[PDB]
Amino acid sequence: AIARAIEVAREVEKVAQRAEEEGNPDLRDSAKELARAVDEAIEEAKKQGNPELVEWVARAAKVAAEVIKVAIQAEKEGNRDLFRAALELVRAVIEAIEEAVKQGNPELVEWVARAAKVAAEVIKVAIQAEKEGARDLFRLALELVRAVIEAIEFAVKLGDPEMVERAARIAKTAAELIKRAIRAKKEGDKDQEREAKKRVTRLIIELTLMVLKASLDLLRRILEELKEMLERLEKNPDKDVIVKVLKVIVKAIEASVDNQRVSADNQKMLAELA
Amino acid sequence: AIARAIEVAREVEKVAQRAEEEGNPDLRDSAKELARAVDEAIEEAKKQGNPELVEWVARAAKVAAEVIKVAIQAEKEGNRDLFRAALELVRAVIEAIEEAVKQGNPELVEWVARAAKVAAEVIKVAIQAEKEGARDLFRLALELVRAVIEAIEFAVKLGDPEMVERAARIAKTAAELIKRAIRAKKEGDKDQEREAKKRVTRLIIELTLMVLKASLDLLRRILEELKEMLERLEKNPDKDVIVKVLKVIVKAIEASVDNQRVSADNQKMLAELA
Amino acid sequence: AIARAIEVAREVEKVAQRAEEEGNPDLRDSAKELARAVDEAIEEAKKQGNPELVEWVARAAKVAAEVIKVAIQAEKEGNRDLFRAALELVRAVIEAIEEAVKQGNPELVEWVARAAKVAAEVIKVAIQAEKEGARDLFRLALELVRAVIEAIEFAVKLGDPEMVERAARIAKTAAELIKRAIRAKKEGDKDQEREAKKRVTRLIIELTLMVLKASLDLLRRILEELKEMLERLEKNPDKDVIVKVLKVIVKAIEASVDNQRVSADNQKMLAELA
Repeated sequence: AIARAIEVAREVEKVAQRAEEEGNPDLRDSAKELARAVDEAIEEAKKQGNPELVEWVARAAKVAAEVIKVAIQAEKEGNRDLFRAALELVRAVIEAIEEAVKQGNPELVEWVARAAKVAAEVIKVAIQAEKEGARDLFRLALELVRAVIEAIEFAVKLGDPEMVERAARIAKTAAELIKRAIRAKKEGDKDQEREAKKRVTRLIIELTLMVLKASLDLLRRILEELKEMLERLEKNPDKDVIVKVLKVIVKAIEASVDNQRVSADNQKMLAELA
Repeated sequence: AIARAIEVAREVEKVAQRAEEEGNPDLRDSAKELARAVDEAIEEAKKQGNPELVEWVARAAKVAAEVIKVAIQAEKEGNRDLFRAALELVRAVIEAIEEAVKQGNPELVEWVARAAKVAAEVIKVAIQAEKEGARDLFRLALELVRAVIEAIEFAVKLGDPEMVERAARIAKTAAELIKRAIRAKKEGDKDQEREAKKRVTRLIIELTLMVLKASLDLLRRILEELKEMLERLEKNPDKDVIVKVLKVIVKAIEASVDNQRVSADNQKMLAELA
Repeated sequence: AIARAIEVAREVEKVAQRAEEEGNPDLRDSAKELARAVDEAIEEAKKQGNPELVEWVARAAKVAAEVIKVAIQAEKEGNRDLFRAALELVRAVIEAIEEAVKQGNPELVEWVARAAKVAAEVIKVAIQAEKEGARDLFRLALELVRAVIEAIEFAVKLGDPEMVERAARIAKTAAELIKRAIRAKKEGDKDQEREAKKRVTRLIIELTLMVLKASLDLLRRILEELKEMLERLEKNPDKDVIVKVLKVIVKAIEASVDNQRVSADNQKMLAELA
């Protein structure tokens, strides 16, 4: 199809950007996984049948190619922390697209592509905080991109596209508030700049709260899976059944550690807010 | 006794309110469980012997009957979220009374009846926020009733009547501050209204903090029960002993998930406060 | 050596202070464990060989002797809560020194001695809040010492001396801000006093956040130890292997309960801040 042709062209551009950074192998490592994931995504999409799913994978991969170009720029100039944030966004989009396509959602991959483009804009706003001296605003943008990454990863687990949409609209609203805070910082008026930056911190907290409740909903589902295996264990206390229960117990620990990790970062945002 | 007679009369009023809402079966489902629980409570009380316990179950059941009348009103008018909050309070009082009577506490059921009447007043204040346009104040009242429900449920687990008393005095003090915030909103003076609403949010946080520490005290007791079964396991690594340990491990997970659930809701109150 | 001689003299002073409080047995219980721990520490240090480790154990034990003298003073005068805070600091320094010496760190014991002396200064500032009427400032100092105790205990687990140094510099900066808040409270100017006390609360939160992330790093290491034993269990689902996995699962629960305990106390600091 015509949409499949612009994907091959997008794939060709990705191959060029993958071969462009022959000097840095670490980014080229994740740059090749994006070529592998998209190839798997397109072949998995044509197996599924939905052509709408084939189009939204392209737009997200088109955004991921530009984020890779930011990862190349992040080495020579900008913070090295920005490079890791660019790579974290790349691997997050790769894993989010794969699982969302394996789930067979034509709408979840859409908002994943929508949120990835919005998160790409926030990274661009972070660069204005580097040229125009604003390391504090540079953190807010990196903290916001971090909150979007956690929102996308957990919403793909839930398979809820509405959560990705609501996380993208709050992120896009916060990005324009950082742009207004940058235009403020340029034009003085720090009574407006400080109120805009606290509005952004409020929106970063509003995102991490939705991520915390989503991780809590996953912790409930694992709890029910653990309850049904206990009621199974009371019937047949076998040797292999206990091994499976131990595996599910550790799976619940992984989700609780991530839930305590989000609340640990969300609690620092409140200390910055107040 | 004379006190037992006003309980039968209170039981007759409950039967009438249970039969009044013949149209809605879902509320009638929980309305009949209250008739079953009180009957069990009165028969359990006369088996225990203490007549003071028989009186405080009546006053709480008299309050629960009026909350049911609010649940009937909450369908045709008011928020549907208010109906679920009314039902949540009913099932919470039912389970709190049962466990507190099975524990044999003549003082815990008292403050449970005291806190249930105070929580009923807060629901009444929420209705003033519906007529007098105040959806923000409507949340604060529903958030406050939610904090009282968690405070009563965990304090009945601890069997601590002093915690219920202190949660009821903070809730009654906060309710009068919402009334003052409503009388403020009526008479302008939003410098006083905004300070009264933030005083309420501070008290809602002060309650959820006491609920979080109480759930943490329960998490310690389960930890000691898990330690004593490990030291038992080192003596006899049997097949059935491991099954009991797995059950206690999941019981600790249920308490930790609830503790992370309270802190997740308590953290949103801080975002609203600051 | 000459340094070993001032340790024997310091040990003699500790024996005198241990025998001075013959009336109170509970403090004498922990006072004798300090004599046992230092004796073990000096003998363990001469076995290790490093003479620098022998010197820093003395300075921390010299500070711990003065904290014991505060524990004696805390009975007849001052809050009884201050006595428990003094004992908590003593047992924390005892266990921190022991583990840090068994780990063989000549630099971790240094900053443990540095942080113990800084924490001793904060306790002295708490006494000024008792004479000069300031129970609110008395809590801030006791809350700050509590945050230092948690910071030292978890950093000794990590074996990270840089964390102890950064926790000591924030604690010393906060202590001078409480001194400035006390000199403010004396000389009126509550616009400066209230801003200094909120600066201290911000620094107390900044410490507990570093303690929360450190406890989260320990929770990751236990997670990897639990993953490697699962992959071991898939190879050999034995009887004794499951027992060891159950022990590691409970070890992870102990770390998660402590992590939820720190966040529970850190969340009350935000309610006091905002």
